[PDB]
Amino acid sequence: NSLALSLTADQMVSALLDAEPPILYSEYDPTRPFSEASMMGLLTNLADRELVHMINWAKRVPGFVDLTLHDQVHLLESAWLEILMIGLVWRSMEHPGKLLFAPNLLLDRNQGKSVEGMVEIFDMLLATSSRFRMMNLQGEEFVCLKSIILLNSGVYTFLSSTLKSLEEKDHIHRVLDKITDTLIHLMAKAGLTLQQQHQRLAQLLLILSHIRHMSNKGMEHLYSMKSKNVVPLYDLLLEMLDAHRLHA
Amino acid sequence: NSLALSLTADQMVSALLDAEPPILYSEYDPTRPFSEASMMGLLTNLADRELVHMINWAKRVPGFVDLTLHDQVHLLESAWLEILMIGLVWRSMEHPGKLLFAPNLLLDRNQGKSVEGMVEIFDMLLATSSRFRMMNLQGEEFVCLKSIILLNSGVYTFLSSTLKSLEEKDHIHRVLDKITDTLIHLMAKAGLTLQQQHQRLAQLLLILSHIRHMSNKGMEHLYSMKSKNVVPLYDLLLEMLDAHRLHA
Ligand SMILES: C[C@]12CC[C@@H]3c4ccc(O)cc4CC[C@H]3[C@@H]1CC[C@@H]2O
Ligand SMILES: C[C@]12CC[C@@H]3c4ccc(O)cc4CC[C@H]3[C@@H]1CC[C@@H]2O
Repeated sequence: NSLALSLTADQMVSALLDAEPPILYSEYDPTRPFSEASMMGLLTNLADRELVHMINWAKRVPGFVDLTLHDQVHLLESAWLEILMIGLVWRSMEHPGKLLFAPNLLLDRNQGKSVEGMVEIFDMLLATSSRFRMMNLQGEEFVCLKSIILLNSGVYTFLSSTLKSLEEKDHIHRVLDKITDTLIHLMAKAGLTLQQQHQRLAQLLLILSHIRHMSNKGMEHLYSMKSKNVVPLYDLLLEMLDAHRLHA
Repeated sequence: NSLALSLTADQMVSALLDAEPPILYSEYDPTRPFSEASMMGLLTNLADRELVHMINWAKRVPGFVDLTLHDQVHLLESAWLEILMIGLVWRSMEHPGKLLFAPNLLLDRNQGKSVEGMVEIFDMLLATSSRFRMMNLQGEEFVCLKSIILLNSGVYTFLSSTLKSLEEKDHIHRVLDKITDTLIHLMAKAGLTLQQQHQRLAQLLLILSHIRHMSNKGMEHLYSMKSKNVVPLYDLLLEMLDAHRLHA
């Protein structure tokens, strides 16, 4: 019984849409040459800035703040990259063959070749973008999916069985069911038949497994550069996630 | 129009069930000590033997042989490990805390600690097994899911856009929709309401994203041992997949 399981389909949608994060710009001098900037440095700087905003977004996803601090952290540490990728793919949907990492930063596959291992990832992201185009993915659907990833990605890795942990997983699976009801709701409204509904649902959810795959590939690349000497992501997340209530 | 898109739910189920592969045994001398055998050597030998049988299984999955040789190969090269894992998890469903890799080879997490990186994977597989138990996963559902993985895992990585390739992807997405219809069918029969249906469907499909994750982790481990000097999996698959029609 909470301000999460009570909501109706349209309430969840509105909640998710209003919670959407902003679209950041790549930080580079626009009046200066380009073959000067570090593509990676740019992508990394952008991701880091977006993370800060991803936290605000998560806290506004119905049911998320009802969880424990550490559970909230685990889920984000597990899904952060997939969340960034789906957003990226969503933005690029209307730019065939390009990835709109930022309004002032559109890259085609050729531009991903200046870095080892990056070209493969760019092609998977582009292919995902085309898939969405093909499916005519809607913004209402996009938000549900992105919220689904936040909750589902790290739910199978809680290396705990305490009573509290069982109550936590139950809650998560309950919220996910509500998001499922919403997606179906959004489809019935649209005019899709019942068959087309369960079919579109499957099609969308199965894309999530490819997004997971892209994150793993991305984690591999990321983890090959940085070294075991940097505040482990867990902590940064914890610091930003464990906020006080002073700036009332 | 083919012996695939024509079938009815019960026909697909029967097809999938009758096509099930056999349960192989680990090859080791049962009358000899155990701390003697190579855990990895055993797991690798088993997987290799199962692959041979996975090919026969795939060829019997409705719609699979209508695809081109190379497409059939790509899909298997992409999903083989996930297929082995789901099967493994399915077998272990009635053995809390253990992984029944084979009837004569049951291992708990302690036994996975004799090898670097393996303990993490054992825990993800065990957690998946528990999840299925919890969901009371049915054998009819299991086969649909395993078939879904075969078709969905590598469909987003066909680095081709020829007309033939578009016709190939269309076919795959059409078969997948049929498997979706089957799953729903299997649930309505069971007595689940329409809400519980789309909800159970979501729950099952979302598990597939975790199975993908386990494969990536497994591929990382596998790829860290063997060396770039072994008949690349593509070829073994091609050889076994490109069969003649002489043993009529
Ligand atoms: C993490 C990487 C840099 C940042 C990239 C990014 C940065 C911002 C964003 O919104 C999405 C993505 C998706 C792919 C990410 C890349 C995968 C490999 C690279 O290390
Ligand atoms: C591929 C590995 C050996 C074979 C293992 C196996 C072997 C047979 C099988 O039916 C399932 C699995 C799942 C995990 C696999 C392992 C993941 C890491 C290891 O290299």
